[PDB]
Amino acid sequence: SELSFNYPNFQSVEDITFQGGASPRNETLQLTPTDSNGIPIRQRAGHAVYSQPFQLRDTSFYTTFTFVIRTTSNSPADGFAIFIAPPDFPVKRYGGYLGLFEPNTATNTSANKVVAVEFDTWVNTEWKEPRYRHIGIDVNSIVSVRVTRWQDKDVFSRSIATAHVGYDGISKILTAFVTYPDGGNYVLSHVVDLAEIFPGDVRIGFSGATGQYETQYIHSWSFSSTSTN
Amino acid sequence: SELSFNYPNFQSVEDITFQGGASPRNETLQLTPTDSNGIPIRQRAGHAVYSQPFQLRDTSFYTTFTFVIRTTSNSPADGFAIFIAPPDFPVKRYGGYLGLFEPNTATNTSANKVVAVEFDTWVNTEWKEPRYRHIGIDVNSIVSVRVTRWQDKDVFSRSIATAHVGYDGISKILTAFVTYPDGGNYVLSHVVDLAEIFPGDVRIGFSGATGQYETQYIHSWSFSSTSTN
Ligand SMILES: CC(=O)N[C@H]1[C@@H](O[C@H]2[C@@H](O)[C@@H](CO)O[C@H](O)[C@@H]2O[C@@H]2O[C@@H](C)[C@@H](O)[C@@H](O)[C@@H]2O)O[C@H](CO)[C@H](O)[C@@H]1O
Ligand SMILES: CC(=O)N[C@H]1[C@@H](O[C@H]2[C@@H](O)[C@@H](CO)O[C@H](O)[C@@H]2O[C@@H]2O[C@@H](C)[C@@H](O)[C@@H](O)[C@@H]2O)O[C@H](CO)[C@H](O)[C@@H]1O
Ligand SMILES: [Ca+2]
Ligand SMILES: [Ca+2]
Ligand SMILES: [Ca+2]
Ligand SMILES: [Ca+2]
Repeated sequence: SELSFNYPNFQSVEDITFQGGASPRNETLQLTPTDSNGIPIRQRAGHAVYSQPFQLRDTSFYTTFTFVIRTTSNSPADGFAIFIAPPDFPVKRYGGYLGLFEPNTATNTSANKVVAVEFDTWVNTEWKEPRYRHIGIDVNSIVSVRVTRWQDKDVFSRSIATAHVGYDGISKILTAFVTYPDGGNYVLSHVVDLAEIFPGDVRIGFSGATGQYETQYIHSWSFSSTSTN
Repeated sequence: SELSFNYPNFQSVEDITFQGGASPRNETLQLTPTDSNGIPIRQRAGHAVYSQPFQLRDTSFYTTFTFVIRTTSNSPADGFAIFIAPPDFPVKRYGGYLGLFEPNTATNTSANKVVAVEFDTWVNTEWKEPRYRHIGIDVNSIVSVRVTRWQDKDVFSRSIATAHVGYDGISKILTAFVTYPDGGNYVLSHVVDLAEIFPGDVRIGFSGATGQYETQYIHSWSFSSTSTN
């Protein structure tokens, strides 16, 4: 279906729903919480999602957002993702699960219905993932179907980074381009029929998790979807 | 292989190779020529190509540029493209061939080695294309393998528009995202193994053609390629 929205900042959150440990703070989406001294709280997850459902049948979409990861250590955890799931998808487990999965079914594709672009700051050995920090595309599993190295100079830049995420409903291809000012550029694509996975309604939004010594912020976000008929 | 470059504008055109009717003009790349009164000259083609070659085996790349199409009537022709080609690729035919094909082989995928993202202002009936202005991915043929409607409001906006083109060398997927400020967003993707088409050096650049009543300008441009090792 057709939907568009545009948040240059989050002084308004009229149509944003916050769950779990996410909240609106300093004109941003703050995905995980901090205590009264600004210290990230451990083992928390949260979601900030656009509140209106949409459909993926015969649809392409384009979305772009800017983000900051604030780390206070050389060993931050766990990252964040932009995701799509049914409208009643809840905040799931903290830590390496990124608010999107739970331990007993995290790598079981038949037990999940969630697609995401993850920004993964903590190398987990509890399931298969690369031995360095990475950006990936997740289809129904915490084990990414396409994954690439995220350079530490970018992870730790404290820059306002940009993501572009698009879905071509004709070719059935999800793509992310991530850019850093005077930094790295990242390109990932994967063939996935989202309308097959999601024959009804979905919502799009962000999930963040700790971990430790890391807060994830969304500074701006826009979206448009169009019929491919 | 690895290459990066950045033109925030075209005050400098070092390492741009101009061919045909393309020239530097007013800190932009002007792809087709105008007379000393600024009127678009009919039936002309022009290339503006980054001078240094790169290779596609085990490589991904990201590139972005801004552009303006100036029209002097409601019947502009023919558009422009960003393209990759082997060394010493010549300026080809003006008109609907976009500077990238010759009439006798324009639809023959066995007789061309050129990959492009085209912005097509003139509906041609001499070969198959949509009945409306369109953005397309071209693989070895003027008949686009993935093609989408380009809305006239955007064509005639006089806006500085942005294109993002990415190639994921692991999944073998070329993607374009095109955005207009306060206008349309466009998403196209295609599965193509570029290293199989281009086994040696390639160069990246722009080709523009008339036609009539149209000049195509590139205002800024950046590019990075990295190894998928
Ligand atoms: C599955 C999960 O969410 N793990 C978290 C978790 O992992 C840590 C943590 O469990 C501590 C408890 O003392 O023990 C380990 O450090 C564990 O990390 C795991 O094992 C280590 C030895 C390495 O192999 C590491 O790759 C692996 O993940 O907490 C951390 C933050 O401390 C993250 O939040 C993980 O995702
Ligand atoms: C193949 C090519 O490069 N076509 C150009 C060309 O096409 C014109 C042109 O050939 C004039 C010359 O008198 O004749 C026709 O207008 C032709 O347009 C073609 O035929 C018409 C009837 C339509 O069906 C149209 O879709 C088709 O292109 O010049 C035009 C600008 O006038 C463009 O530059 C084409 O790409
Ligand atoms: Ca991961
Ligand atoms: Ca992880
Ligand atoms: Ca065309
Ligand atoms: Ca045409």
